[PDB]
Amino acid sequence: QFAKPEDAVKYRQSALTLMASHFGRMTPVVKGQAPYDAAQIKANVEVLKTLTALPWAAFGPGTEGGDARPEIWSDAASFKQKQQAFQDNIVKLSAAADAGDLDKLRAAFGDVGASCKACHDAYRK
Ligand code: HEC
Repeated sequence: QFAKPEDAVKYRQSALTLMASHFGRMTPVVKGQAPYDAAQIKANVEVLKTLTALPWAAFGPGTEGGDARPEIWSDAASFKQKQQAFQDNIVKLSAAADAGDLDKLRAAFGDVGASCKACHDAYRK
């Protein structure tokens, strides 16, 4: 859906920014510094889940640019695996949120976080 590569770069960076916000805003809850309201969390995780599926389609062929490493394109299969694992961890977070269990949530949150990091290590400049 993009006219120039720059437009895909801007879309994905935007999507990733939103994801960051929706994920990162739960840190105080998870650490116990903010109160835990199951419903609030469930709903935030629902938004997070939607957002988390969005960036990937904006790393299509010829969208080189931004802080994305070329390896994303040279090593597509490995990138895809990285994204799938990430999304899978997201499913897990969602399950924890739906169960309204802080322990499970904390654990799941950590797993999501390691997944973001694993990708960045390999594919973000
Ligand atoms: C690979 C499968 C990734 C996963 C999982 C996550 N991120 Fe990442 N992120 C990735 C790339 C290749 C890039 C660079 C994109 C570019 O074209 O510039 C990024 C970038 C970000 C950013 C920066 C956004 C901006 O303002 O430019 C943020 C804030 C970011 N990523 C955060 C983030 C978080 C919080 C994740 C887990 C919830 C996450 N990313 C997963 C690749 C991948």
